[PDB]
Amino acid sequence: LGTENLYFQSMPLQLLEVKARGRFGCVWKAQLLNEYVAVKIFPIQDKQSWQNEYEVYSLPGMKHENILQFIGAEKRGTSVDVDLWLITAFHEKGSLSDFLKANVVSWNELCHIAETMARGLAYLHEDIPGLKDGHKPAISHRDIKSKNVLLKNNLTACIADFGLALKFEAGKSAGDTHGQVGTRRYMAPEVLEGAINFQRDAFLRIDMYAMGLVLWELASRCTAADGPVDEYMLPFEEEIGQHPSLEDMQEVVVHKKKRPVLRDYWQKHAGMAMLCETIEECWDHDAEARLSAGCVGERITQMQRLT
Ligand SMILES: N#CCC1C=CC(=Nc2nc(Nc3cc(C4CC4)[nH]n3)c3ccccc3n2)C=C1
Repeated sequence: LGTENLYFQSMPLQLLEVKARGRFGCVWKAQLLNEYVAVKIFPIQDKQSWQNEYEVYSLPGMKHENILQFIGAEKRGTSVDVDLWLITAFHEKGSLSDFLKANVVSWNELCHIAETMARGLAYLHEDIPGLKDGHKPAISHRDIKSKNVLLKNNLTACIADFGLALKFEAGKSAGDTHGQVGTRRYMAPEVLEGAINFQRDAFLRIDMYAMGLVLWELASRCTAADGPVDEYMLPFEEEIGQHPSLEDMQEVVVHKKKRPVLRDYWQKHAGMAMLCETIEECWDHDAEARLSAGCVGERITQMQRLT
């Protein structure tokens, strides 16, 4: 019906349909040449996030099976009417959040999602000298959550949305976060308490806490439970609902030291029991006690091996 195209790097593109996301941005499913892609469009007010994600994707070694594939970024329009675009791969199965809303997962489905997710995050967090494009720094994501995990057609996970991500150079202290913070629900207690001047290992432990919560989401919709699988709920939603204040979260996580419920009947299955243990270690109130992404990946391999 439409013979008119937009153009990106001289290639024709058509917009198909939109989905909302953070900072009043949006993401379109689009067709670039003969493939579907995702075109993220940021208002000029969220230029910082656009620039940050572009910079992150421009770091050495940022191409990985478990990292949402970057296609390109540009400023579009006039001096006065500016749009910011960042294009990535499109995944028809969407985010793990939307997936879990509509589907339960078998034990083997759960392990594959967990393992590929942990791999992506372990790789993000890893400092790697010696790449052809340079030295990859450790990178903290800073907004880990099921909505920022996308699923490929075989349920392979990839980590998405680097608008808040922060690199660390062995040379210096942690750089400018520009006052931007993550999704309240998934914030570690020390973030909720307003502890400041975090350094590398602290940012990584913040991601691992949020990752614990995502692993809980998987567990909560897994058929390996020896019992019913309830309808999907977000972490802490049972306790503080779908739209909590910072004060709601502080009360529930810092003050009451509470976490999403790990049911005993989830632990008959030997794998699940081990999953539950891993979750508990990831979301420990003590950041220093939390498991690294690499260690979590190993744990997931073990659960599988035993089953
Ligand atoms: N960045 C980031 C997080 C995000 C933002 C919006 C989002 N919505 C969404 N995303 C997708 N898929 C998708 C989104 C992206 C890209 C991360 C914007 N790549 N693929 C679908 C696919 C099919 C039905 C519904 C979908 N909804 C899914 C994840």
